[PDB]
Amino acid sequence: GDRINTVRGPITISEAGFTLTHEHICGSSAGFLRAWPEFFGSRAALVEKAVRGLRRARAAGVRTIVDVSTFDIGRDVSLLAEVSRAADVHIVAATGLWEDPPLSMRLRSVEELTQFFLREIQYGIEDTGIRAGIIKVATNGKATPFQELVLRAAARASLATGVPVTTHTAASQRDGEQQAAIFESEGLSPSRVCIGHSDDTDDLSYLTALAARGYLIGLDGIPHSAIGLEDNASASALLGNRSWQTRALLIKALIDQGYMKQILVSNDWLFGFSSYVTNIMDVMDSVNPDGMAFIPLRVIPFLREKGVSQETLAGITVTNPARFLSPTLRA
Amino acid sequence: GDRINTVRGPITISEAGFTLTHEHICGSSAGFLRAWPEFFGSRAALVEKAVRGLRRARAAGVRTIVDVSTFDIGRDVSLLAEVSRAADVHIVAATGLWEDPPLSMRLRSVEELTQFFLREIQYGIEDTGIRAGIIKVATNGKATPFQELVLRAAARASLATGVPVTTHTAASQRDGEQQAAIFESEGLSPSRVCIGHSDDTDDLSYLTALAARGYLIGLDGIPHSAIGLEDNASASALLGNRSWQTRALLIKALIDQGYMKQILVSNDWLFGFSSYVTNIMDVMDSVNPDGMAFIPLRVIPFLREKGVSQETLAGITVTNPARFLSPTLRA
Ligand SMILES: *[C@H]1CC[C@@](C)(CC)CC1
Ligand SMILES: *[C@H]1CC[C@@](C)(CC)CC1
Ligand SMILES: [Zn+2]
Ligand SMILES: [Zn+2]
Ligand SMILES: [Zn+2]
Ligand SMILES: [Zn+2]
Repeated sequence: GDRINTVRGPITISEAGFTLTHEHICGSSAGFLRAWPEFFGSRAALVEKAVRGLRRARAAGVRTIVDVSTFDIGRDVSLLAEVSRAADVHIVAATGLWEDPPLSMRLRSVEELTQFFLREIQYGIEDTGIRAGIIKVATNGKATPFQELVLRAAARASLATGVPVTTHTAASQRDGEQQAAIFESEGLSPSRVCIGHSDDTDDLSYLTALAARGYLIGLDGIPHSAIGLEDNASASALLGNRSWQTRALLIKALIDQGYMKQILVSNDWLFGFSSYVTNIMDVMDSVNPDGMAFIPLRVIPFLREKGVSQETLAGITVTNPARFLSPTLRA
Repeated sequence: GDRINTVRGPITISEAGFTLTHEHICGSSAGFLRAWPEFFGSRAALVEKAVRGLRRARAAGVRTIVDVSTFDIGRDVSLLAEVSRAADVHIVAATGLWEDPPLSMRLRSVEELTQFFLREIQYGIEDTGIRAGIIKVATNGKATPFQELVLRAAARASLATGVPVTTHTAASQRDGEQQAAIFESEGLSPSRVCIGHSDDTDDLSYLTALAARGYLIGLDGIPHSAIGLEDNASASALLGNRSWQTRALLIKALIDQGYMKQILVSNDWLFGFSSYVTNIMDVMDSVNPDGMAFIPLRVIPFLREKGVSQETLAGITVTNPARFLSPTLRA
């Protein structure tokens, strides 16, 4: 309630400022950057690209990003700390598990997983001493048996520490409904949970049913769109064919329904991406050259033109992330 | 043809001596030991157990083990080097991919995979400078599309370097037949390939069909048996219900069919095992307290009693591994 853990140590709530709540320095796999840095050109090339991108985001007003890369996204907190220092942008790191856990995770019990998540929140990630400030989980449709354990362990870790949970969904399958059911069965307050990738759907009944019971709604992929690349099957499968304007208008829709305090907005951008097809990063950068600066440079002015106030947008980009991230059992 | 790469540098062929060709210091997942060492008690506890085990194996006559842990078994070559130094046992490290590759590997092309395997053989693993001396691959039944790429890339890496290939099979599904077909389609000599876990089957037609075309036969799980633990479903699923004597007699069978020069024998032991059920290591150590010393302390005397000569067993445990491991396009 007074401090948020970043990769450079605790910061005060007021220090977080304008915060992107779902981003990645690098979307990869555990051990991969260490074993095959040439996949990204070089580790130094990846660092340089990330620092340039974060510096441009800072110039556009961003002060903090939440890197929601887990163990199995290949989160490298030493890389995050290096990039954070060079760009003067706070980075909050994550624990949890995404959609690609290895056997040594997939075989674990709910108690074992809770110990692992608590390790990364309360003690440190690997031998770095850097502590996670958020817990990331994932489903893609109906939860697998192991994913049910992950969601329950995430709830237990959050209940012990006050650190929030943020989720990956297949939004068009309404995953948030089952995620909410499992979280609530463990006693977790919806005020500690962001149901993410929720801008992947236009179903207002699904989105308002989550918001009505107190969940935060992660509209976190605004620039993801393959409009202009129908020839590219893999880019279309990843990014979808809805426009960024269509995604951004969901922010206005939820404001107009009274949920402005529960909206979290982000780009879900990356500076490297080995867990998808080769050269996807080049395709993505062609779609959105602004990178993580897309939200402040393009989405905020778009919503202002559509009649959203500056005050409301400041509440969504500053006040809501601080309330979400500040450790508490009830926000 | 003059040197084998180990985790402590090149060694001469004569230095390898008595060699176990399929072992693991730790069966885990990429990044896992770094992120959650408490799973093994501690990293220091794992090191200590491995050093004690390898020292007892050395006292029984072992001079070299081939650790066939890949990237996705969580191979940590710095751990291997530490254990090798302390126990005075050479350790050959592996490249390749086993049955649990992450997305950042599963999405790669045959050319990309060949670059990665060549990196670990020709340049070094991670930033350690330690070079792999063998390429490990896997199927469990019919090869997945990606596993076909892995087998082809393994063949290409072996054809460029002379380093051999060793495989994981579902032996009762006769995987070696498809593996051989794919290897031969890339032009790889069977003399550079060991079809492993072949002691998991009693099918002599399958085993002699591989040996007849020149493959080495990996009878590498001799002490794996759950005879005595039918109450334990997970141990029975892993270890099977055939006795170690039944597995060991396949060595004699292949000798009696004229294949003594193509047999490779090992324990497929480990000192930690996070990629299976919790406490499996305790169950395994109860079944086989000799660990990696099981082959020299129990299998060699058993075969001598069954009438196999000391000379023949020395050829299988010293001559065959040296011929297999010494880099060449044709052995
Ligand atoms: C933020 C302020 C409230 C409105 C104008 C809705 C009354 C939305 C923008
Ligand atoms: C090794 C020597 C050859 C035999 C005796 C078969 C003639 C097997 C043991
Ligand atoms: Zn996601
Ligand atoms: Zn993401
Ligand atoms: Zn195997
Ligand atoms: Zn093995």
